[PDB]
Amino acid sequence: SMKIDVVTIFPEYLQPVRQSLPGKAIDAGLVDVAVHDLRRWTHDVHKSVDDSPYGGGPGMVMKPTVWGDALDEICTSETLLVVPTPAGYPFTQETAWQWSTEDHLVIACGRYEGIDQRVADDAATRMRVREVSIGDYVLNGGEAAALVIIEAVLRLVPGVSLLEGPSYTRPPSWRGMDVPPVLLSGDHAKIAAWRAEQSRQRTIERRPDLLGFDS
Amino acid sequence: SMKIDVVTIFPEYLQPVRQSLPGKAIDAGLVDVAVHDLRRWTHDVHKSVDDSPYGGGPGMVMKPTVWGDALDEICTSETLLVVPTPAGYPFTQETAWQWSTEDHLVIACGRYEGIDQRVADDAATRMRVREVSIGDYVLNGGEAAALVIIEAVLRLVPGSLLEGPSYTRPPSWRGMDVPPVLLSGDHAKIAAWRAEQSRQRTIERRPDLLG
Ligand SMILES: NC(=O)c1ccno1
Ligand SMILES: NC(=O)c1ccno1
Repeated sequence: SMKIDVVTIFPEYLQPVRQSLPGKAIDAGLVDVAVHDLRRWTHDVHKSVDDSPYGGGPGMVMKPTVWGDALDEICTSETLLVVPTPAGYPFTQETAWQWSTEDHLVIACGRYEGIDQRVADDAATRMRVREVSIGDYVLNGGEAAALVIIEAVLRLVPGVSLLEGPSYTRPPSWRGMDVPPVLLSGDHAKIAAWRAEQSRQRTIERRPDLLGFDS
Repeated sequence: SMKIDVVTIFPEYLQPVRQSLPGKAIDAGLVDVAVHDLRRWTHDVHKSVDDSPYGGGPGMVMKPTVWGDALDEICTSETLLVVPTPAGYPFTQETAWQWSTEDHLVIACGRYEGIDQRVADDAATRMRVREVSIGDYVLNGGEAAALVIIEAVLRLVPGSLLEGPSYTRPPSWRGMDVPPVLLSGDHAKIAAWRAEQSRQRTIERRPDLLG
């Protein structure tokens, strides 16, 4: 079993849904996903979680005090604390495999301007902390990135390179477009060869970096 | 006045939520987002959406006849058809900016093994088609990637180096002080300090961005 806690000011957005990969995982008892409203650890009447940045700049920064209290209650020294951010280390397939063996993930969802950096630094003194980016784009907060991380990790939990080329299924002809004959041929070796070629051809066109080329 | 149609076999999972950025934009009438259940266009009582891959192998491939019908109904000549897939061109900030000014986005969510390639190939003869990956990892399907694309695009709708650490009150917290420069009132010095913090963080976390 794995435990995933998600902490956010948008709990409804993160609520697990039965008809999904994580929903199935939960229903199969392979993971328990709990979502927590950050505002649960506020004290003021207006339940404030952010404040203007020191030193100036646009937007707001999430308060360290509120987060400090939330992670105190939720994390232990065994927790892997995940903090999605466009400024993070890259989250990759290797990361997903690694996190798929973790007992307890806690995902701190905050606006992209940041949680006050002292939260992560403080946490780092008692648990492992991973600030990570799921890609080279900006989201308003870590919520959608949390959903992506959960999806990528859970499909790897026991009991649940190059680009893959095109795939086909029935019928063999459709709207005047035919399935590549080799795929119909039953010749496993020629098919493996064809798919390896297609894969390399797609990779060089769409992701030349993966093959050690420019752009 | 952007229209986004999403097609998926998991419509609940993708149902917009009021308490979220997309929900706020929807509530503010800056975008219309429609979620369509792909099974509306299935032909059999079993409501079949995929089938075994030609040439063999594990997994399933989504049926072209079903997707062909769905896209025929939903897409127009002005549509930009988005297909999230780990085999796609990279989706980046530049992409999100481009797509932010589109009139009609249709996002086709499929399992990662793929939609029969003829669907995209056929659609591309009467509309613009973009197969894109949101990152170097595999998801079971394009659903979560659709959410990310929608978040990245919508926050840009009128309506480098990494960013360094940020701080707010209180000035001292659990033994840690906000960098005094930030309180100095020397705004040119602050900008230079932030640049150096950005450089150091980029070196440490994303060396690839420096070349
Ligand atoms: N690129 C990202 O992972 C991200 C997280 C929050 N906002 O953007
Ligand atoms: N990396 C991706 O965008 C993706 C889409 C579906 N599965 O993975």
